[PDB]
Amino acid sequence: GGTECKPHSRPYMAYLEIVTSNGPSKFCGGFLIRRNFVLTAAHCAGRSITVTLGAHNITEEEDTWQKLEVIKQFRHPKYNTSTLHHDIMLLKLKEKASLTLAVGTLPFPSQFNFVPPGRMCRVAGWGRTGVLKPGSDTLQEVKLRLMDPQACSHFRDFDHNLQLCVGNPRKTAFKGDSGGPLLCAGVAQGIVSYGRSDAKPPAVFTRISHYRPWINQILQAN
Ligand SMILES: *[C@@H]1O[C@H](CO)[C@@H](O[C@@H]2O[C@H](CO)[C@@H](O)[C@H](O)[C@H]2NC(C)=O)[C@H](O)[C@H]1NC(C)=O
Ligand SMILES: *[C@@H]1O[C@H](CO)[C@@H](O)[C@H](O)[C@H]1NC(C)=O
Repeated sequence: GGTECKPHSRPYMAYLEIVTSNGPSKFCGGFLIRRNFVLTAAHCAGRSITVTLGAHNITEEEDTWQKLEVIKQFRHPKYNTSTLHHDIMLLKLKEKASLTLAVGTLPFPSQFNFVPPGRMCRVAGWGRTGVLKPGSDTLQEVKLRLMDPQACSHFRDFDHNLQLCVGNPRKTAFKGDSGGPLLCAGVAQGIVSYGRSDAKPPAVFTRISHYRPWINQILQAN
């Protein structure tokens, strides 16, 4: 439970460098769903963003990298900084990524369903989430269980319809980066949103199914 990925085995993964209004840079994860669109968390928003596709060791620049500018951040309009509901955001890139072995998309399957508690999912990332110092600088993956929503009852506004409750406290800190995808059976079903300051599971993930209409609304107009 904390495993290094073979380099480039998750070629849709995106590493985000976010310029904040005040100057400094912060970082999140995300995933390439179209050649010019990256999906991530609303809490990753800032003045402007740049994505790095094709990475494995994020502190070691290599030739598989493709750095692309984000021209526009589409933060979900009902995003709430207190409840953290609707913590999702699309990033339109200046140009389409070039498809390579190391860089590919993860398009959503046409048909989907509400995903219930019980199944095991996986999340890969570089640990860029919360207030705790990562962790590692290479892409790693962990397996996490979808829990009954009651397991997240301690999170004030948690809503089963909107959010996934993720990770068994009695069986599992790593949950990937803010904005990173939670994959169940090869399909992205959630986005890393938040957890306790101390990172003890479970954590809360955006339930992607709920936002598929909005995702398509953005893609359709852009
Ligand atoms: C990620 O890449 C960086 C940069 O290459 C690695 O950090 C170096 O490790 C080498 C081993 O050859 C040392 O000689 C250097 O002193 C280290 N420099 C830096 C920048 O810290 C890092 O080990 C890589 N992480 C991996 C492979 O997990
Ligand atoms: C959501 O944030 C809004 C700002 O639009 C705030 O007024 C409200 O208290 C938050 N939601 C609630 C009621 O917890």
